[PDB]
Amino acid sequence: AVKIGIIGGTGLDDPEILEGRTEKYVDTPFGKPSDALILGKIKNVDCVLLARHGRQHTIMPSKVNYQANIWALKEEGCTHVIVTTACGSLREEIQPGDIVIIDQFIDRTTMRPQSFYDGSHSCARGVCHIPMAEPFCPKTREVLIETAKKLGLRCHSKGTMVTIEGPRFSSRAESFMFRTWGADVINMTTVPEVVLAKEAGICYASIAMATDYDCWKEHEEAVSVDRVLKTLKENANKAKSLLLTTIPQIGSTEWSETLHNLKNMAQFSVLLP
Amino acid sequence: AVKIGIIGGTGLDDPEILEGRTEKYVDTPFGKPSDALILGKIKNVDCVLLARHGRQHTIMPSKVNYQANIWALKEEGCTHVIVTTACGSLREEIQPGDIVIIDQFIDRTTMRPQSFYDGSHSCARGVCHIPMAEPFCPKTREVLIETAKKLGLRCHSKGTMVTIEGPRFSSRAESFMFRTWGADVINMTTVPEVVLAKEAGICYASIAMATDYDCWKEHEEAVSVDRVLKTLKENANKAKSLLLTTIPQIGSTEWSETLHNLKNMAQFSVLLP
Amino acid sequence: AVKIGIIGGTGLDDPEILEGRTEKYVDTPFGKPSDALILGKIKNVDCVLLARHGRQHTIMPSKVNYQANIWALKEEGCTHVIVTTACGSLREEIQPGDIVIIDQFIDRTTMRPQSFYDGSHSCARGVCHIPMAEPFCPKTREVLIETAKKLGLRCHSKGTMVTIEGPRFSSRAESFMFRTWGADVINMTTVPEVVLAKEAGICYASIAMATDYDCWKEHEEAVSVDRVLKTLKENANKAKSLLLTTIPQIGSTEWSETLHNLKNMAQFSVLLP
Ligand SMILES: CSC[C@H]1O[C@@H](n2ccc3c(N)ncnc32)[C@H](O)[C@@H]1O
Ligand SMILES: CSC[C@H]1O[C@@H](n2ccc3c(N)ncnc32)[C@H](O)[C@@H]1O
Ligand SMILES: CSC[C@H]1O[C@@H](n2ccc3c(N)ncnc32)[C@H](O)[C@@H]1O
Ligand SMILES: [Cl-]
Repeated sequence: AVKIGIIGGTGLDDPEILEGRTEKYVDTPFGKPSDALILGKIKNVDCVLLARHGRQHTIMPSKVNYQANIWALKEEGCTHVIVTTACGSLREEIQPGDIVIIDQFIDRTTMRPQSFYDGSHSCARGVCHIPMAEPFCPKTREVLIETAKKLGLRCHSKGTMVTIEGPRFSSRAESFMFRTWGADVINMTTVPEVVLAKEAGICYASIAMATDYDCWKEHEEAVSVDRVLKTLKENANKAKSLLLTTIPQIGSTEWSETLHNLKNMAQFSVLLP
Repeated sequence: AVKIGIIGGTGLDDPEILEGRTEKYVDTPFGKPSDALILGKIKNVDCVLLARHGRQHTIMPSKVNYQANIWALKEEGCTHVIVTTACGSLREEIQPGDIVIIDQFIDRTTMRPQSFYDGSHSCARGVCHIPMAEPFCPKTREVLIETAKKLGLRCHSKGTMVTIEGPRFSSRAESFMFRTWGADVINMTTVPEVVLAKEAGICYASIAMATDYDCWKEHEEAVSVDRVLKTLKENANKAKSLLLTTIPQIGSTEWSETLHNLKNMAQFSVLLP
Repeated sequence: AVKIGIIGGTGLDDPEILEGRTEKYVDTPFGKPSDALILGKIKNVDCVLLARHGRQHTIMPSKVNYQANIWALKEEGCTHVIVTTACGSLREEIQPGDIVIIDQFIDRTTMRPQSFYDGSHSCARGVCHIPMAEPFCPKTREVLIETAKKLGLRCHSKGTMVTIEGPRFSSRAESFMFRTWGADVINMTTVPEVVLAKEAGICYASIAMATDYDCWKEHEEAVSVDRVLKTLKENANKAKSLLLTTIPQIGSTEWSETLHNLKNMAQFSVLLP
């Protein structure tokens, strides 16, 4: 039995992807999620959709309640979380409209709670030091990659996401610097979403859609909100088709040992008194 | 009609630069500015002076109210902001006493609000993602550079400022590392002052005065407060003369299209519900 | 007259190192220390032991009260602080179980007060900009190094510690990146402990014990809590013997000029109104 949480990003949070939709507002020990949970199905697979920024895109990336979002999806019974994120490209070969099935991150965030085990909640007791060597679910990523190929979509099979605090975009000196560090794409939302999913023992994967080349091409036009939203309007259908085609394959794969190993990794990461 | 905000940094916030001075305490939706606004003139040009650290230098760089400072200058009608900042040199060729007309930054701050659009104020509604490819006003920088030359002052026509959280100085390992990232000078105040100015549609430029070589020369003597203040006492007159000579030239240049483009960039960076 | 504060880290905070032990709970202007102070002696040398994480290891590295810990040790009369810390190795030659007498740090923390001079306490008035070129006491480090040699222990005579916010471990992209920056070992606790010790005019040194290779060897097994605690159980005796043998040598060295110079550096780092 699998149940797929879907966290929709900028321009990529369309509830019409699910059949048999029911709105459910929930609460958590960390406050309210970004919006109502949307319960529904893709073919025979139970899904839960959540708009990262609220359905009106009213919440700034620093202030998104990552804890409540992941807690809510876990509590509703999600075994997997697949998300979409709009991002800047830091590599010539990653063109606007390309999908990147990211496998690493570099944290540049500063103001964000990254753990459920913050001492303030009986629900999560102790100190948790979650391993981050392999932040994204390899098996889910493999299915996404194979499915993107079956769909004929321009897709990158790996990539390192640098997550900045925002809400400002990067300076050119920062953009250049992130490239030297080995970052391939840039956003404001992967961290700590990925970290909290791991603490929850959830199989997490991310569909990153490149929308611009940030500003590391001095000669070329720099990123702006209008440029990002334009690219997403033109390419959103690709992420939608990828999710729609991927999720039924996830539903027919065997997951008990993968989920058992995540559960164990999460459990043994906790130091108790 | 131009009006020039001046934000004076460490050792470089002397109200006697303005003629016809009047003190004005103001409030903002983000709290009180660092000190009273000082209204005055340089030749025929209306100016507003503000001590970044208060006139007694009592406020630590992490706790400076960057939001209130920029909001106050905008509300008083400033079209431009030119600031002074004391900084460490990360490059042999940038000697103590040199001026650097910086054109880029790298953020190393952690605890600082960087946007007016924080959800908590009716004055600034929505989510703002300001572009930072070109953080400093090119036209103002050009006039500063040309004016420094006319004055015979040692001046660098570009430079990348790394802004650290402080209030501690950097370790030697950090100083070395910032050099590899492409930083040329180091301070505790450029970010988020520059970011907020951009959100306000203000033409912002910075006169950085090198006061020391930080600590990347192991063999040489490391930075300290006394070393910084000594260099500033010896060289403050240079920043004063540069401001006094620059501002009248700004006053006689045409600015409507430059200011229109900043206004547009700021306006279109805001996502509304 | 010397008095040695000992801050015990993960797996390395055993009160049985001291003779003639007395528990003393104290308060400070920054709140309660992590646990009771343990007053005692090593040979004729007065010591004060403090468990960084509390004696039950219940406090996460982000939430440790570094200010109260250092203030408490200073107030009890400590001239020196020697600490233990568990860390990941970022260098092939630094093997699990090796000691590293670190001499530099790179800060990657985000949420942490790093100064006593935060404006909120009459006890520490003004703005303090402490120099960090030489964060660790050279004379104490020399004695630690010589003593490790006399004990036949695998020991590294220098090293750069990167301190991450945690409580998560690093991603592989982060681990790789820290190596390119020149970090040799990785933990969650050196900063701001070292910074506050310097502001207090205390001779501070750190015994870092490598417990794992973080995750920069993709082919090899990644760090986890169980792996860390296992290595510490096997090697804790080494840190204990090093402290026991080092402290009496510290007690018979002359320290007045070293301590005078730290006192002066701390005092002159403060800007008053
Ligand atoms: C609405 S544009 C900004 C949003 O899109 C993402 N985004 C897109 C491009 C981009 C970039 N070049 N740098 C940082 N974030 C970016 C961020 O995660 C943020 O929530
Ligand atoms: C009073 S010395 C510290 C002040 O001077 C600036 N400054 C000067 C030199 C320097 C350095 N080497 N590193 C960081 N900040 C520095 C900072 O912005 C801070 O407000
Ligand atoms: C209980 S394992 C985590 C604790 O050990 C330290 N530690 C050990 C190994 C390690 C690593 N590879 N990265 C970061 N911190 C680490 C940290 O300072 C933290 O308090
Ligand atoms: Cl960083």
